[PDB]
Amino acid sequence: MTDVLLCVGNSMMGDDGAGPLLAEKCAAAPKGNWVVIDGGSAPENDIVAIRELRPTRLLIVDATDMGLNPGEIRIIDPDDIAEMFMMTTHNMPLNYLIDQLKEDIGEVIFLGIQPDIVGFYYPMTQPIKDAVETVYQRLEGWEGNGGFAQLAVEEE
Repeated sequence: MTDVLLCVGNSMMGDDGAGPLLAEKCAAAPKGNWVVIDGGSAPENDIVAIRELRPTRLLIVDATDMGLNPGEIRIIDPDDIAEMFMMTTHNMPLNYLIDQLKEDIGEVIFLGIQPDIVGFYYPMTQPIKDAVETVYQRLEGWEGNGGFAQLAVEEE
């Protein structure tokens, strides 16, 4: 029926602007019929907007500290977002937002990107720009997870 893309981040808080740069690119040139939405570093406001659409699926995108190399990309899941977002020692455990939507949306998905620079009045660094570009290009053939690896403490 409907499939939404919830960008999250702040465009001048460093690499944190991951969602905002993706949202700009998708707004300029759509992909995969995603109903792009930009939470604008206050994504809880947009839960109501998402709920009006009762989406079949949702994908959410922001930077996430993963202890990886800058600009590395991973799929994440609400069971693990709860720890991995506060790996920053301060970010809200964004699974709280997913829990307001996963109860009615058919699938809720997250993609994180390893930052290197975070703080107000900083641009995004080149490797995270390249990561956001890679996600943006994937979105027209992403299918379900874009073939991106799933963050799992990189062990088995």
